[PDB]
Order: sequence, then structure tokens, then C-alpha cells
Amino acid sequence: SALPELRELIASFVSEEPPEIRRIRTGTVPDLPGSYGQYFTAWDFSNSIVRDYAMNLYQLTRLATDESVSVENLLTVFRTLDPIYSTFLGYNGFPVLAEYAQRVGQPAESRAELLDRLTTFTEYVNRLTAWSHHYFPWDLGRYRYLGDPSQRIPVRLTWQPLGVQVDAEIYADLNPQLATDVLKALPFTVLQDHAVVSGESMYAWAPLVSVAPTPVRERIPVGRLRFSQATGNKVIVQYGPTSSPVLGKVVDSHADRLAEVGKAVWESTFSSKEPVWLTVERL
Amino acid sequence: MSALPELRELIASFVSEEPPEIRRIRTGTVPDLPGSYGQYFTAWDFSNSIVRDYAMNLYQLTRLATDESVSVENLLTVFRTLDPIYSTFLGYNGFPVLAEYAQRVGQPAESRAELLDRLTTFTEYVNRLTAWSHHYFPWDLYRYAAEVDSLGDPSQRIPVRLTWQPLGVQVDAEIYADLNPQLATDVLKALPFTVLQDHAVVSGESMYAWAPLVSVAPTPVRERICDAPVGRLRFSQATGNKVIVQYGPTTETLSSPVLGKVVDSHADRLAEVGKAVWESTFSSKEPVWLTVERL
Ligand SMILES: N[C@@H](Cc1c[nH]c2ccccc12)C(=O)O
Ligand SMILES: N[C@@H](Cc1c[nH]c2ccccc12)C(=O)O
Repeated sequence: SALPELRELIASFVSEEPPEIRRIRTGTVPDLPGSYGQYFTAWDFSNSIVRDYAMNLYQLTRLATDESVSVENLLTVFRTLDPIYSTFLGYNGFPVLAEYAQRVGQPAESRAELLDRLTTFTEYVNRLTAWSHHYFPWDLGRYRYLGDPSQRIPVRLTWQPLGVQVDAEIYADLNPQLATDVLKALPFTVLQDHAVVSGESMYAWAPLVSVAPTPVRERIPVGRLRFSQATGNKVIVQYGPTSSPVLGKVVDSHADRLAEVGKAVWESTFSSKEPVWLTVERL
Repeated sequence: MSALPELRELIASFVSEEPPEIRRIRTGTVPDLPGSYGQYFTAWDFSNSIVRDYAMNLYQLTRLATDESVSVENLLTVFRTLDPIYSTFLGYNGFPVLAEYAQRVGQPAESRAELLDRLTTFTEYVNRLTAWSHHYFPWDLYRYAAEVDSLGDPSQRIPVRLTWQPLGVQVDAEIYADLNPQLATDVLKALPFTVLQDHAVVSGESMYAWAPLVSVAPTPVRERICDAPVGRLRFSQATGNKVIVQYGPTTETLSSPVLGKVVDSHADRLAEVGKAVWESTFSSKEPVWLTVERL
């Protein structure tokens, strides 16, 4: 890559919580982000902007593949759209993120040069989002209401804390480039957090950044596996009712084993902050 | 001049009237019932945060349309790539209308100005939704450990008045066309306007209001918020084209264009309005209004 240290950080952050995230949830943020003797707002500003910024980073990355857009032209779009987001995160608990954003805007000798710079920093901010999504205290709501049987690839999903294991197939002929990439990042262990809005689903931020085409997408089948590129290269498992691309599905027999993992990854995300880890592997 | 006249009619109505989409988020009457486990606070958390940052996206894309170093088929593809993931979520999270106008802003445009009007109008429609959203959002829910104007020609400074009602507090201020010619005139052109006044939640003691205008004019005089005097007046193009009054010490370090300052005689009156607009944003949700008029 153009800056190797970021990949080093990426590898450490799938296993460990970023010191930055640590400082924000604790209220140790330097420059005391927050107004009137509280830091909750600054924390809400940290989680939101790191997420949407991530979404922008990812779309800018997709944009960097379009050759109907100049490389310096894309440089300008980033130079316009980025500082308003980076500078604030610099002040609100995301300083090193700023320095790298200043770096993606540096002149690229190759279209590949920007594309790689984006992908590293995107994945780095996408990890940061994931951890931010893990620790934000959403528990204040007060607010109470086809294919080929040959191309299915055998995979195993496991939650060490829960001790639950499931088998599943990845359809490598429905979304070909998408499955290729996810497969290449298998085996991986990541954190498993819950979906706070759409419903009884969960997602885990995969260790990849793919702009792969998504010709086959579906309604957001119990135990469905879907990969959301736009929202952070997340692998998504559906243990209940809640259009995203389809990677495959957990076997109907181990479909009943998801429910207790659903409750435990919902409490993982809502109240406990007690990590549920997901390992995906190829059998 | 306008290819979105009905958006303009919405923009006028919402300066005074709470928007309906915002009403459904704060009461919890949204047809998707967004959120999980039977709560809306997270959906609330997501529509507010995303509508704010969706507006920052629209504004930098309005800023991009004024750039002629970027073709418009290239501008439109950028808009066609960044917008959908935000707006469609806004379509699901309480903002159906914003989603459709978003489909319309990205249609092929015969003239740069055609795209530029779309962005400018749309920016302002979202900027008022963000505005009411920042007012009604429940921040009352994590506490910390307690333990420049010399430049330019005063001969050109323009006096204006700021009145906050139903408080009835009045202070006299000056705008400096010398410091920021286009920025100052843009706010002076918007004058007079009476808008909702809210407090700023992160940058110390400071309150801002969504000025009913979208200025893309680059600013030649910025100042660090933390090194900014009591009474200072700031215009944030990027965070909603708002008018921002510094009434206390601010933690932020991010430069903001200088618009002018409240006169030394009446700066005392600022301390009492801040405490008030604080709860106006944090607790009561009592609609303070700021009227600015030329003197
Ligand atoms: N809000 C969804 C996730 C999601 C889907 N699309 C999005 C777009 C933007 C932000 C978040 C999302 C959840 O947490 O259940
Ligand atoms: N600190 C501001 C918010 C803010 C300032 N600069 C920003 C840049 C991007 C996003 C948000 C902001 C407040 O008090 O609310």
C-alpha cells in the first residue's frame, strides 16, 4: 500500500478495541468534546460521523474505479468533501484518522494509487465504525413503542462466547465477484454486533473492501447470509423478520441455533458490551 | 431560476412550522416503526445523524457544482454514487419526500446552473429538516470531570439587530463586509429573517440557527472557534449555512468564517440567552426564535 502502518492498525483492530474508541466511550477524549458538563453528545457525534464518513469513503472508492471520472478530478471531490468530516473527527476522538485523510488527498501517480489509499483508509475507518457501533449505549430507548448445487461452498460460522456453531453454503455463482472476495478473507474472526434499526438481524464487519458488482439482491429466508458493501463490507445473518446482496444461507437444520445467538448479540450490542465473536471459515 | 419551485414553497413554510417528517420521528409515529426490540430511540439516533450528514453531503456537492474543473456528467455520477445509500435510508427512516427529490436532483441536467439550483434548493430543504431535528433530538440522556477584528475598514461595517423572542432580548451587532465581502452580504441579503434558535451541543458555549440561505462563497477570513471573542458572530456554510453566536468559551479548534461581532455595550445580554437556548435544545424544547434585521 502507499502507507503500510494503516494495515498494521487494521490487523490489530479486528482483535483489539482501538484506543481512540476507548477514550470516546470512557470520556477521556482530549479537548473534552461535549457541552455543559457532558460528553454524550460528542459520543453521538463520534459514532454518527465515523459511520457516514465511512459510507462516503466507500462510495468515493467505488467512484475511483469509474474511468469516466479523472483521477485529479476525484482528488478534488475528496478534497472538497473530506475536511468538513475529517477535521471534526480529529477533534472528536479520531485524530490519526485525520492525518490519513490528509494523506489520501495527496496527488496520486496512479489511479491505483488513490484506489489503494481509499481502500486502506476506508477499511481502517470501517473497522473504527464497527467498534464505535459496538460500544455506543443504544440502551436509552423512555422511547418504547436457483444457482448451481456445485457452486455452493461449505462454510462454518462459530460464536466462541456463545459456543454455538452452524454450517452454511456460500453461493459463488449468484454474486461471483462478491463471494470471491469474502472467500479470500476467510478464515477470519471478527466481532459480532446487532442490527439496531432494521430488526432481528446481525452484522460483523468483514476484513475486506470490495466494490464487486451485486447483480443478485433480495428483501432484507431465516438464516440468510447477506453482504452489505455500502454499509461497511458487513456479513449479515438474519435470525428473524426485519435490497442487499446474497452470499448464501445457514443450513436449515442449524437455522434453529441462531435464535439464542440473536438474543445474545442483541444484548452484546445493546447492554453488555460483552463481545460475541464470529468466526467464518471454509469447510 | 427555479426548476424546483415546490421545494421553495416547502422551504418558506418550515422556517416557522415544525416539519411533519420531524414530527413523526419525535412522537414515534413512523409507518416503518424503525428500530428493534420495540424502541425508536435508535431509529431517531439514525435519522437525525444521517439527515445532518446528508446535508453536509448535499452542501459539498453544491460547492462542487460551482467548480468548473469538474465536468457535470462527472459531478452527476459523483452525486449518483454518494447519495442513494443515504437518501434511501432516509426514505426508510422517516423522510419519504427527501428521497424522491433526491432521485430528481440526479437526473441529467442541460446546464451546470440547472444542477446548481437543484443542489442549492435541496440543500436548504434538508438544512431545515436538520434544523428542526437538532432542536427536538433528545440530548438530555455521561458527564466530564470539572477539575483579529483589527483588520479591515470600520467605515464599512454594517450594523444589524438580533432579537430573541418570546424572550424579548435585543442586542445590536455589526457585520464586517470588509472581513468577508460575499459571506457578509449573503447573510445581509437573507435579512430580515426570523428562524428557530438552538444551542450548539459539542463546541462549548455557542448557539446557531439555520439561516434561510445557501452561500457557497469561499471565505477569505477564518478564525479558530476556541480563540474567538464573546459576542463573535460566525457563519458555517458547511454545517447548514448557519448564523452562530459565540456567547462563551468554545472547545472547538475548527476555523469558522467571521461575520462580525455583537457590540461591546450589549455583550452582557448574551450570557442569559445561552443558558436559555441550552435548555431550549437540551430540555424544554421551547421554540426560541432569533430575528436578525439590518439597522
Ligand atoms: N440502520 C440499520 C443498518 C443500515 C442499513 N442501511 C443503512 C444506511 C445507513 C446507515 C445505517 C444503515 C441497522 O442498524 O439495523
Ligand atoms: N461542534 C458542533 C458540531 C460541529 C462542528 N463542526 C462540525 C463538522 C462536522 C460535523 C459536525 C460539526 C456542535 O456544537 O454541534
